Amino acid sequence: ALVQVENTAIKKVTYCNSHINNIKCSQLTANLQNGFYPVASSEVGLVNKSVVLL
Amino acid sequence: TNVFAPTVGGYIPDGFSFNNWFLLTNDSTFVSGRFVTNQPLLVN
Amino acid sequence: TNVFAPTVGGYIPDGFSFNNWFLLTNDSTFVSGRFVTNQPLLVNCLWPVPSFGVAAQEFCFEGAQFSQCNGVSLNNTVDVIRFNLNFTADVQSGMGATVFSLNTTGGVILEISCYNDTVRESSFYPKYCYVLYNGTALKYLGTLPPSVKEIAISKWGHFYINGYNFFSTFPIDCISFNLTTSTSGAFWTIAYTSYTEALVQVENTAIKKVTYCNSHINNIKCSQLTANLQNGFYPVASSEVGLVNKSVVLLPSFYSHTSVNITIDLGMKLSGYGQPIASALSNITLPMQDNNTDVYCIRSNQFSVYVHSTCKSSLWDNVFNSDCTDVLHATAVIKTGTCPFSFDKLNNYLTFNKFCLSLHPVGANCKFDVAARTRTNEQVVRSLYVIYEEGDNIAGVPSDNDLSVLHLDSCTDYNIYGKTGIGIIRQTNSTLLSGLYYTSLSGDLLGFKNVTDGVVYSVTPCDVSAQAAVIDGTIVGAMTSINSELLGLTHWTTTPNFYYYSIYNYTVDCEPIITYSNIGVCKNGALVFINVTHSDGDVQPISTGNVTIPTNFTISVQVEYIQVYTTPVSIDCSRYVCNGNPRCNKLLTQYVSACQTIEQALAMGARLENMEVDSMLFVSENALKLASVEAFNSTEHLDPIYKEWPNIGGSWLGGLKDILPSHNSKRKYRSAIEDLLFDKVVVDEDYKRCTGGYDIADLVCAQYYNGIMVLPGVANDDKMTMYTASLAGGITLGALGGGAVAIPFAVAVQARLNYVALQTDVLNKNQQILANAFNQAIGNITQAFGLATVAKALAKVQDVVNTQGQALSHLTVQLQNNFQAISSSISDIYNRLDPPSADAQVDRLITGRLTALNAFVSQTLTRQAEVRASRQLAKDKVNECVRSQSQRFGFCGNGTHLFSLANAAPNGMIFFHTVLLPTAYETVTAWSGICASDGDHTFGLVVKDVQLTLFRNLDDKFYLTPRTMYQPRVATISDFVQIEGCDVLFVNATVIELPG
Ligand SMILES: *[C@@H]1O[C@H](CO)[C@@H](O[C@@H]2O[C@H](CO)[C@@H](O[C@@H]3O[C@H](CO[C@H]4O[C@H](CO)[C@@H](O)[C@H](O)[C@@H]4O)[C@@H](O)[C@H](O[C@H]4O[C@H](CO)[C@@H](O)[C@H](O)[C@@H]4O)[C@@H]3O)[C@H](O)[C@H]2NC(C)=O)[C@H](O)[C@H]1NC(C)=O
Ligand SMILES: *[C@@H]1O[C@H](CO)[C@@H](O[C@@H]2O[C@H](CO)[C@@H](O[C@@H]3O[C@H](CO)[C@@H](O)[C@H](O[C@H]4O[C@H](CO)[C@@H](O)[C@H](O)[C@@H]4O)[C@@H]3O)[C@H](O)[C@H]2NC(C)=O)[C@H](O)[C@H]1NC(C)=O
Ligand SMILES: *[C@@H]1O[C@H](CO)[C@@H](O[C@@H]2O[C@H](CO)[C@@H](O[C@@H]3O[C@H](CO)[C@@H](O)[C@H](O[C@H]4O[C@H](CO)[C@@H](O)[C@H](O)[C@@H]4O)[C@@H]3O)[C@H](O)[C@H]2NC(C)=O)[C@H](O)[C@H]1NC(C)=O
Ligand SMILES: *[C@@H]1O[C@H](CO)[C@@H](O[C@@H]2O[C@H](CO)[C@@H](O[C@@H]3O[C@H](CO)[C@@H](O)[C@H](O)[C@@H]3O)[C@H](O)[C@H]2NC(C)=O)[C@H](O)[C@H]1NC(C)=O
Ligand SMILES: *[C@@H]1O[C@H](CO)[C@@H](O[C@@H]2O[C@H](CO)[C@@H](O[C@@H]3O[C@H](CO)[C@@H](O)[C@H](O)[C@@H]3O)[C@H](O)[C@H]2NC(C)=O)[C@H](O)[C@H]1NC(C)=O
Ligand SMILES: *[C@@H]1O[C@H](CO)[C@@H](O[C@@H]2O[C@H](CO)[C@@H](O)[C@H](O)[C@H]2NC(C)=O)[C@H](O)[C@H]1NC(C)=O
Ligand SMILES: *[C@@H]1O[C@H](CO)[C@@H](O[C@@H]2O[C@H](CO)[C@@H](O)[C@H](O)[C@H]2NC(C)=O)[C@H](O)[C@H]1NC(C)=O
Ligand SMILES: *[C@@H]1O[C@H](CO)[C@@H](O[C@@H]2O[C@H](CO)[C@@H](O)[C@H](O)[C@H]2NC(C)=O)[C@H](O)[C@H]1NC(C)=O
Ligand SMILES: *[C@@H]1O[C@H](CO)[C@@H](O[C@@H]2O[C@H](CO)[C@@H](O)[C@H](O)[C@H]2NC(C)=O)[C@H](O)[C@H]1NC(C)=O
Ligand SMILES: *[C@@H]1O[C@H](CO)[C@@H](O[C@@H]2O[C@H](CO)[C@@H](O)[C@H](O)[C@H]2NC(C)=O)[C@H](O)[C@H]1NC(C)=O
Ligand SMILES: *[C@@H]1O[C@H](CO)[C@@H](O[C@@H]2O[C@H](CO)[C@@H](O)[C@H](O)[C@H]2NC(C)=O)[C@H](O)[C@H]1NC(C)=O
Ligand SMILES: *[C@@H]1O[C@H](CO)[C@@H](O[C@@H]2O[C@H](CO)[C@@H](O)[C@H](O)[C@H]2NC(C)=O)[C@H](O)[C@H]1NC(C)=O
Ligand SMILES: *[C@@H]1O[C@H](CO)[C@@H](O[C@@H]2O[C@H](CO)[C@@H](O)[C@H](O)[C@H]2NC(C)=O)[C@H](O)[C@H]1NC(C)=O
Ligand SMILES: *[C@@H]1O[C@H](CO)[C@@H](O[C@@H]2O[C@H](CO)[C@@H](O)[C@H](O)[C@H]2NC(C)=O)[C@H](O)[C@H]1NC(C)=O
Ligand SMILES: CCCCCC/C=C\CCCCCCCC(=O)O
Ligand SMILES: CCCCCC/C=C\CCCCCCCC(=O)O
Ligand SMILES: CCCCCC/C=C\CCCCCCCC(=O)O
Ligand SMILES: *[C@@H]1O[C@H](CO)[C@@H](O)[C@H](O)[C@H]1NC(C)=O
Ligand SMILES: *[C@@H]1O[C@H](CO)[C@@H](O)[C@H](O)[C@H]1NC(C)=O
Ligand SMILES: *[C@@H]1O[C@H](CO)[C@@H](O)[C@H](O)[C@H]1NC(C)=O
Ligand SMILES: *[C@@H]1O[C@H](CO)[C@@H](O)[C@H](O)[C@H]1NC(C)=O
Ligand SMILES: *[C@@H]1O[C@H](CO)[C@@H](O)[C@H](O)[C@H]1NC(C)=O
Ligand SMILES: *[C@@H]1O[C@H](CO)[C@@H](O)[C@H](O)[C@H]1NC(C)=O
Repeated sequence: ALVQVENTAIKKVTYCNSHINNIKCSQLTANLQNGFYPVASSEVGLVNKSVVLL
Repeated sequence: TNVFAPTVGGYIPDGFSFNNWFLLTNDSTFVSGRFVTNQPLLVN
Repeated sequence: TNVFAPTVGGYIPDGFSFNNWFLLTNDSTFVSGRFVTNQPLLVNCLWPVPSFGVAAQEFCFEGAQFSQCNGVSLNNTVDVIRFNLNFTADVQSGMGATVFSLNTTGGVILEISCYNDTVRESSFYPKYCYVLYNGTALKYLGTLPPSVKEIAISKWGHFYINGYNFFSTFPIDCISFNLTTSTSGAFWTIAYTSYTEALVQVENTAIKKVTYCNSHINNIKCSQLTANLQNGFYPVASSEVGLVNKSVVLLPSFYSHTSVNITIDLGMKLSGYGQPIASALSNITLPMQDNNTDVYCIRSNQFSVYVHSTCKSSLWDNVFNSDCTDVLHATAVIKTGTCPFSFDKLNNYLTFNKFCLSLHPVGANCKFDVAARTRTNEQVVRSLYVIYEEGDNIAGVPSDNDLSVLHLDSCTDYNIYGKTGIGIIRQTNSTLLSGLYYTSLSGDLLGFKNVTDGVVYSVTPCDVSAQAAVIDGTIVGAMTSINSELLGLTHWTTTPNFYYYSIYNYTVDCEPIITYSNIGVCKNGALVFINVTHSDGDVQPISTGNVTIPTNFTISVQVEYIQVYTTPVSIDCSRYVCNGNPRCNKLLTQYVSACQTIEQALAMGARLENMEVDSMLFVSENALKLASVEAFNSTEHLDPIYKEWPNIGGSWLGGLKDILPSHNSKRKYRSAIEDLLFDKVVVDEDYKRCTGGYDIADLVCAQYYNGIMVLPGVANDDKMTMYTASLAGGITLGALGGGAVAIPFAVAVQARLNYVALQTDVLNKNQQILANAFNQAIGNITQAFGLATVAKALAKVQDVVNTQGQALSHLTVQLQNNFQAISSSISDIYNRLDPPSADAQVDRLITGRLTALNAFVSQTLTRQAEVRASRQLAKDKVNECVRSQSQRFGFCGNGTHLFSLANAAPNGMIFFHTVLLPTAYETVTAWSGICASDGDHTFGLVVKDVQLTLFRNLDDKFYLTPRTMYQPRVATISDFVQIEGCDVLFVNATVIELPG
């Protein structure tokens, strides 16, 4: 999560649980200015294995 | 108030005050700023 | 003279010549330059020895016993003894062949004896010099060269002859000598000296000036690598911290202490050459734990470590049954080895979660080195392995006893929760609800919390950075953040941003010498406020009511410097990366692409700037014929219709003689200001001399040897000089298509004045005032070059030259980087390793040098782009201020531009802009128009030229004047435009009283 701290005290906790929240956590801010942001198309997991040898 | 109701997935509502909640550390304590951290904040 | 009298503290006077004094080195000798070095130049006592005199003494270094000292004699220990005499073959010794008798540690006596015949090794008796131990030749030193001028002997056994350490003996306790000479002029000196830090200037391997860093101003001089400091601000430290208490803060714990004693039994033998050899059969005993004495783990909360050593002797049979004698006596020590901590620092409040000492290598994180230290050497005999885990449960303490001691409101060395430093610890009122301690972004401790009551303490540095103001080589003030005295200053004043200490009497109207922003420092140290510049204001295009027009004009000259070109460099990438080594070239054949990219970038940059510069410069033959002081001082080229004028220069020549080229110049077409700027701010570009080998190569030849070629630039300077001369001479060229017909400079100035404003006073003209103002301004500028604009121009040229030099200096010095290799020399690597092992070493050097070249190329390209923009600005300035008069307001300097001249400067040019400065205003009643009435027909008249102001004279006649200069003229009907309506601000008039 992205946590804001003032005088060693938590003020705001943004969880990186959605795509927009992922962008917010990547930009280190919970208020995003209008614009274009680089992201990943998707996430890869649980794939098969291929082995090719001589 | 110190009592909050966890949303779906166990996330603290944005209206909380964190009066008795701190950041866990093994070193020095951040005084001010914004940090992306892995903290025990998923309230089951 | 060779005799000097030491000042207070033992410092050599500034008037010395250092005829027989050299810099001591273990390597190569600096040929020229300034260096901050720790050298034995603190003269405690100087014994002068006259001609035919005898100097006989036995000196112990821990015994400042002295015989004769011309001057005060110090009471400190002596480190080096120097004999400054011509040690030729005509110097007699009272001990016979022996010149020096050395008593070393342990009572061993060594002699330095010269003989007239060669002595074989381990035997007994042009001069051949030897080191004798017991009457036998131990070391051959060589024949005495004819040019020995100083012999320096250090207490650690090193001998320096003419500055170079040629041999080292054992550490010496006492030195007996007995010398006499007759050809040593009048006096030769024996100096007892101690090491000190100083800035030394060296020219041709000879000392010229020694500045000791013994005062605050001398500290600044040593920091700036110069003994002449320019006026300005320099960063310094507020004070120095020493002899402070210690504070330790740790988490609460039980107090149980364990003493760990390591017993080391060393075995020693005598080798065949008499050297004490420590046996590997030495034994290590740890405290007993679980029936074992080979592994010991700390099981308490606090511990201390101690070592006990015993010594035994053997007879080459490993049977230790005797007691170590004086030669074979050794003491056991423990050295760091590969561990991240030292054994002697374990009792320095180091914290662990687990700490075990073992005699077996398995499972160990690191190992210590157990060594035996003799009177001469130190030999490793065993290994003690350490298994440790980082944490805070177990702490090493100096001794058995609360460990929490805190000193407040004073400088102290603190160890708080594992963080160590020097600082002042204070108690604050703040309440931070989280954490134990706090650090800054750089990792420095800022505050910590007491775990008993929750009080937060802050930590600040003991000393802070300050700014010292230096004017005329003395400290007159200091800006600081602490209200404490510093740098010898006592009086102080308070500023909203800092404290200012000064030599001025603080419980001011003065001209500030050094200024920044709104802060100024005067010569007497007073602090003054610098406000923004004030001016009367800009003339407004108003033609209604009472308006002011500038009338009385003087001449102001403003100087501006603009850079036009850089100093281009060609680099041979292969020669820079590989110093001609064929194997390195074969390796670099795999990186050839990087070298190609570097060369292509540099060559393209140079070609583009040459193309840019080529299209900018031009000359005219007829203009160059008139461009000289001699031509302006004669009437040979004047048109016969100017017979009244004595010459071209006229009254302006007094100012033009410093700008135009003259025959009294070092180079062709060179003027006085150009010579001053090329000599007061700034060599040989012949490459044929570098390969001659007739002397030691200089910096430029060495850089060439490294593959760094500075391209020719004298031609560009000559082209710029001829360009500026032709521009200056074209002002007075009457016609273009024929010969060199000239007009007086006054006529050209009058044409420029008419361009500024149409001159209506043909008879009463005063150009003498303008010429005198111009002459005085040029004289002041010339004096200043050998006036803020002149200072700014000088600073700009100096900065350009310094940056250009440093860019190449950094690249050249990058060749001594090892880049994590055994050596920075490729030939050295290939002379010590097999090619398979040497290629890996050479690869690192190749990569590092390629990275350095890439950085240099990037910086060069950025500089070139900046200079390209500057060159565009300079071209605009030449076109719109020198070759014409620009209509742009304020472009050619502050004021009404009249004309500009140009001269060549290092890497660019300087412009003299001549402007009109008003000294008075005329007030007139201006009208925006005339409402003319002719009975029933009423119509308005407006001024056709919007840049003219219409007013009325005393005789009720309408006049027009420009607003740049007050040049009134009678208005005519052709100067007006007729319109239907009238404005309220118009002046009423009849048809009879209209102009024209
Ligand atoms: C661009 O170029 C213009 C000139 O073309 C500069 O303008 C001049 O700037 C100077 C400096 O500010 C001005 O000079 C000052 O004028 C003040 C007014 O003078 C009164 O007294 C004189 C007496 O002879 C009268 O003639 C005048 O009418 C006024 O009644 C002076 O008070 C100033 O005195 C300075 O020296 C004294 C003695 O040390 C100090 O006590 C003062 O504090 C002060 O430092 C000063 O002489 C000048 O008037 C301006 N001229 C014009 C035409 O505007 C611009 O400043 C320059 N711009 C830049 C950015 O450089
Ligand atoms: C201060 O330092 C201590 C160590 O000195 C550190 O404690 C560490 O905590 C992490 C968790 O935050 C532990 O990591 C785990 O490792 C075990 C292996 O023994 C794994 O099984 C765990 O993984 C699973 O569990 C997670 C929780 O359910 C899942 O999210 C995860 O996907 C896996 O399913 C886990 O990664 C680690 O072992 C200790 N280290 C120790 C005990 O030495 C502590 O976090 C530090 N405190 C800080 C940084 O605030
Ligand atoms: C050439 O290299 C040699 C070494 O091969 C080098 O000799 C070194 O000289 C320095 C002094 O210049 C010696 O350093 C000393 O170390 C001893 C420990 O044995 C210290 O006790 C000394 O410190 C005290 O003494 C100083 C003088 O009174 C004080 O100023 C100081 O504050 C201390 O009180 C001292 O630091 C060093 O041991 C030798 N090295 C040896 C003998 O191996 C020599 O300097 C080099 N020559 C150059 C660089 O011109
Ligand atoms: C490049 O062009 C410049 C400018 O046109 C040339 O300058 C000219 O140089 C010559 C040779 O020095 C000068 O002629 C000689 O001058 C001396 C003066 O003492 C005199 O003794 C000779 O009778 C002769 O006139 C010439 O005046 C000069 N021209 C100008 C306009 O200043 C320059 O030579 C050219 N360079 C080359 C390599 O061609
Ligand atoms: C730098 O510029 C200043 C500008 O003032 C020059 O000072 C001026 O110099 C001239 C020529 O020497 C002085 O003229 C003389 O004035 C006296 C007094 O009226 C008179 O008796 C002489 O017959 C002569 O006319 C002028 O007064 C003087 N001005 C001031 C204010 O001092 C100075 O010379 C320039 N410096 C250089 C190196 O050119
Ligand atoms: C230093 O050497 C000189 C000679 O250069 C020594 O003076 C000699 O002393 C011996 C012994 O008394 C005499 O027999 C000689 O006649 C002396 N020679 C001269 C020329 O005077 C002197 O003693 C030595 N000084 C010492 C060792 O301190
Ligand atoms: C060389 O120095 C040694 C060590 O200082 C001198 O030997 C000392 O001589 C004095 C004479 O009174 C004795 O008291 C010391 O006990 C001796 N020290 C040792 C370790 O034996 C020796 O005399 C010197 N040699 C000379 C000056 O020629
Ligand atoms: C060593 O000899 C040199 C000459 O070889 C002496 O230096 C010369 O001193 C005389 C007398 O003052 C000067 O006239 C010469 O110009 C000097 N020559 C130079 C500086 O090269 C030097 O004084 C002698 N040194 C000692 C200690 O006697
Ligand atoms: C270190 O300890 C070993 C083992 O006790 C010692 O070696 C023994 O020395 C004694 C006395 O000379 C001999 O009788 C034994 O035969 C030796 N044993 C072995 C295995 O060689 C050794 O002397 C000690 N080293 C010291 C004290 O420096
Ligand atoms: C942390 O605070 C405690 C509590 O104030 C300090 O302990 C006090 O020490 C003073 C001076 O010796 C005693 O007079 C008090 O009685 C103590 N109070 C207690 C024990 O409750 C302690 O010194 C502080 N720690 C540091 C490192 O300053
Ligand atoms: C412009 O200034 C002039 C003076 O330079 C002013 O004329 C004077 O005005 C005063 C005030 O009314 C009279 O007492 C004087 O007799 C006038 N002098 C002359 C010679 O006429 C004039 O009023 C100003 N003009 C404006 C438009 O403000
Ligand atoms: C311009 O030429 C004149 C005339 O030759 C120079 O004035 C002469 O200067 C010399 C010294 O160089 C004096 O001895 C003469 O008496 C001067 N003659 C006069 C004043 O008639 C003048 O210096 C030259 N100006 C320059 C070169 O700027
Ligand atoms: C411009 O300068 C001229 C020349 O100095 C000034 O005219 C002189 O001013 C002085 C000082 O008041 C008088 O004594 C003279 O009688 C004036 N001479 C003439 C011919 O008028 C003039 O005042 C200045 N201009 C302004 C607007 O102040
Ligand atoms: C020029 O003359 C005209 C015409 O008389 C003036 O305009 C008059 O202004 C007064 C006030 O000053 C008004 O009461 C009248 O009604 C205006 N008359 C008209 C016909 O509009 C004007 O003021 C005069 N201008 C100057 C500068 O004196
Ligand atoms: C798959 C790649 C597609 C590329 C499409 C490019 C479209 C948008 C990129 C905009 C980036 C320009 C910088 C401005 C970013 C901003 O406004 O915050
Ligand atoms: C405790 C900090 C106080 C800061 C006060 C700043 C005053 C002077 C700094 C001047 C530095 C500007 C650069 C120019 C230096 C120079 O002229 O040599
Ligand atoms: C399980 C019962 C409580 C645990 C007791 C631990 C003992 C000492 C506490 C040490 C930590 C002190 C932290 C300071 C807290 C603060 O003042 O903000
Ligand atoms: C892996 O391959 C199998 C068939 O061999 C397929 O059924 C399965 O979906 C694959 N898994 C993936 C793509 O994650
Ligand atoms: C050295 O001098 C001695 C004494 O005069 C002499 O006997 C000897 O032959 C000399 N040696 C040489 C090589 O000249
Ligand atoms: C030194 O030489 C002398 C003279 O031969 C001899 O008696 C003495 O034993 C020697 N000393 C040493 C330590 O060899
Ligand atoms: C250390 O503290 C003692 C008192 O415990 C004090 O007398 C002494 O001056 C201090 N030393 C310093 C500040 O250097
Ligand atoms: C360890 O050595 C110390 C001295 O350093 C001594 O006082 C102590 O008694 C020793 N402990 C033992 C031998 O257990
Ligand atoms: C500074 O001036 C005061 C009076 O303002 C005077 O008493 C004092 O002695 C002076 N201090 C010096 C000159 O150091």
